[PDB]
Order: sequence, then structure tokens, then C-alpha cells
Amino acid sequence: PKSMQCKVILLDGSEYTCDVEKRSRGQVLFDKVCEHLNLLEKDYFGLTYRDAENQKNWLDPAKEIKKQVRSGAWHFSFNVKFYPPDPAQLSEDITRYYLCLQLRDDIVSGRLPCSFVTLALLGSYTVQSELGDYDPDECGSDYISEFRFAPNHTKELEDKVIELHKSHRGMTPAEAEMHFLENAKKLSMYGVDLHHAKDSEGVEIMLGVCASGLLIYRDRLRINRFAWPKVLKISYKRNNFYIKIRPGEFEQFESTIGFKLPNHRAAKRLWKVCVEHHTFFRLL
Ligand SMILES: NC(=O)CN1CCN(C(=O)c2ccco2)CC1
Repeated sequence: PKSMQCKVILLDGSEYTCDVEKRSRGQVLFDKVCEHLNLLEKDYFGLTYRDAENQKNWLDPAKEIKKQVRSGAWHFSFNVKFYPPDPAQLSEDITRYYLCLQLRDDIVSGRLPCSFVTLALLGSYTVQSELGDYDPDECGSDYISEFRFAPNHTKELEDKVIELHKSHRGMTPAEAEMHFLENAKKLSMYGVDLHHAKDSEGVEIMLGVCASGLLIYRDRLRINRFAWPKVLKISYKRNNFYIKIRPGEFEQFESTIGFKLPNHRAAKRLWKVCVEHHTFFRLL
């Protein structure tokens, strides 16, 4: 029984290595990573890989690993797939912990934009969770934390993190993690997966996929939003992605919005993430 070595980048930046039989389905490796992580609430998470077009693909747990990674290395990342709209309702603190680690990377990467004050607040809860109570001994007037808090660090941001950290004395890690999430969950780009696209006139837009529905980011004076209820049908053909939108009450026929994606694989990838979000948030 021939086994392939898998390398998985965990959300704390460490590497987990394991072996699976070479014809294994994605679920086999995912189960192994989740067991390693002591993670029970597995539904919110998945494994990604970087392709030959160099983009992120979700590893489909139901399909053979080799038919997905094809010519590529068996190298993966562990990631949040479905961001819970209300993390307080997750049953375990360890689930909330991994969601925090993902969101910290979302913030540092600039995928999740954040005001100065919210960067400092989120940072202050991370420090409280990781170091415990503020201690002046390992913080002078010139202190800079090892923690990455933001896409661009400033001494002002470091100072504000410390000021807010002082206010959290006696907070336990699970409590600080819950505060982090109560703030993060409100950010306008929380849990939004962004895809580059062109509208039916060739104008560059972004399409956002989230729990609630679909977002079309045009010029920022115009953001169109389609709640999952309003979306009739999702489809792709060639480099095109089509959304069928319900008629308003007393209308005879749906509207179709068409988008052009960079290539056929980018269209298929958008289609599959939308179907998965539609299913997941239909059941929540
Ligand atoms: N007064 C309002 O209802 C404002 N509301 C419009 C739609 N909202 C969503 O639930 C959403 C996010 C993506 C698709 O739909 C966000 C903000």
C-alpha cells in the first residue's frame, strides 16, 4: 500500500507532516490534521493547496487528493472555509482559537481591512490571550511586540495595543478570544472571499462570497448585495459565471447578471465556493 508524504501549514505557521495512501480522498488527510489539532467542530475548516496557475484551491474532501494536486507537490494549508457569523455559538473554545489564528492572518495579510483602533483592540486581545495580564517589566516606552497585528506596523499602533492591553487585567485566554471575535465579526470584509471579475460591459469588479450572500463591489458608491434567498441559480460556462436573481413579488421573470472571469478555472472555482457557501448557510 503506497503512501505519499503530506505537508500542511497550520494556522500558527508550523508544519504538520503525515502520510496517506496515494489514492486517498481529501477527507482522509483532513481527518488526520483535525485529530492532530484536537478539533471537533471540523465543518468550518478545510485544506487549501497552491496550483500551477499559483492560486488557492480548496481540497475537495470527497475526491482523490492526486486528481486535485495533479502535477503539484502534496503541500497544503489548514484554513477557515466557512466563517461563522456568530462565533459565540460555536460549541468549543478550541474552535474559536483556530478562528482567531485565521483572522489574525486575514488582518496581517490585508485581506480583512481594519481601522487603527480595531487593529489595536484586536491586537490587545491577542496579547492578553497569549501573555496574560499586562506587565511593565517586558514593556518599556520603546516596546515593539513579536506579534504581527497589521499589514503595516507603526510605533503608534504598538503603543495603542499596550494601552488597551492594560485594560484587560484578569481576562482569561478564552474570554480575550471571544472579545477578539465579537469585534472581528463586525468588520465589513469578515469572512468575504474576493474574486476578480468583469461585468457584462468589461468593467473590473470584485465578487465577494460570504455566509449571507453575494457582493458585487463596482465603484464603492455602488455595492450590490444578493442575499442567498434572492439567488435562484449559480452557473459557469467557459470563462463566464452567471447569477439568476429572483423577480421582486409580482414580476414575471428573474434577471440574469453575467460576469467574465480571467479563465475557465477561475469561473469554476467561484461557482464551487458559491454553491458551498449557499448550502452551508442554508443549513445554519
Ligand atoms: N438595511 C440593510 O438591509 C443593509 N444590508 C443590505 C444587505 N446585507 C446583507 O445581509 C448581505 C451581505 C451580503 C449580501 O447581503 C448587508 C447590509
